[PDB]
Amino acid sequence: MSKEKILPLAARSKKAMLRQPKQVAYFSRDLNYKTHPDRSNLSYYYLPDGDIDNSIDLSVGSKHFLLGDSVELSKLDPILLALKEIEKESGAKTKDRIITWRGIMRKLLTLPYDSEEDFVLDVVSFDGQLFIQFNVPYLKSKDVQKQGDTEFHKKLQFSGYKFEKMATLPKPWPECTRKEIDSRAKSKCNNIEQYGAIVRTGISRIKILIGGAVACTADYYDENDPLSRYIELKTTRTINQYKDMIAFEKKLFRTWAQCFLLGIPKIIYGFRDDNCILRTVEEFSTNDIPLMVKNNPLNEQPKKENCYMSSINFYGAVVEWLNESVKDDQVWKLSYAKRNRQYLVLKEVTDENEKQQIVDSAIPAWFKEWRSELRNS
Repeated sequence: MSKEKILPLAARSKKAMLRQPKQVAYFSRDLNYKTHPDRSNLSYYYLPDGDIDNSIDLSVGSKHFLLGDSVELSKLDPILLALKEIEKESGAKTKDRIITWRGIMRKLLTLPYDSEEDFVLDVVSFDGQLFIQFNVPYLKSKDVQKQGDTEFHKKLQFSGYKFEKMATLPKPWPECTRKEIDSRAKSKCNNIEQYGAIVRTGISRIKILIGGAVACTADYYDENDPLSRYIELKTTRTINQYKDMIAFEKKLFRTWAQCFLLGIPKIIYGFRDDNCILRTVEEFSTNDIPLMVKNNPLNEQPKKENCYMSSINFYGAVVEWLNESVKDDQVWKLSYAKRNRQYLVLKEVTDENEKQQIVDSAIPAWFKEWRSELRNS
């Protein structure tokens, strides 16, 4: 056996705090997965009270819903590309340490308290930088098991995507026409067409380059501080009892972990019934979620220990564990599943063919040749 690293679930770092994230790049992913460095897919939020009062259906058009490949959407092509432009128009190597997507860090931070999903991730140490990706065998296993997930889960996913499509506009409201507003329900919904932002964040003595999709923006693009006007939209079932309260608080913690990484201040939630009809909508603030969750009049004292602060501490502990747990020119695999329930496992791969295929499926050829050119120059 190789030198196996055990990360306990109770490991915490009391001196861990999040540095202020700052956006460094943006990109738009089109139908053919061709990343472009512009704002073609950036959308703008607009939803008055009349839409909520009209009881807009959310399940309409689910027959022709389009799906995207997990491998293509999980590839680090846009982040590495934006790295290529920032390297070209910077002239010197960056100061970031771990380079990854938003979902990986979301799951890896949310794991201690919301762990109904197993994950195996590949870590590549190249030129002093860290590349984190979903494991390709794990990707195809996930696709195989997802292909037989009945029809309710895809119905809920399409309901969320339809809410996202209906609540936003492709252009700001003053420049939009009446045809582009009343035809939102007659459009095509898919997950391939997206807009994302790449943001540099920091924690402890570690710098991370996080790529993540952004649903839309408040009213316009702020060139001074783009992250101030960002906004995220999610769909949950209507709340009617204590069990609904508990479920919604767990979902709130998960999506707050998802949103806080990119520094998005405002979140919007459309509550729907079992008939996929938008019942209501409301706003939330990312900084204000922990205080309102803790100070809940119905359940004032469920726990003396706030999950959010310990989640931050665990995130710091795991990121420093990754910082001084992998050496240069090394490929590792970390995992978490049902059987552990106490710790995360990390192993080092020694197979030459497996390492080569992981590197090839993780890093594209153009990024490698551009890195070689930069090293030569």
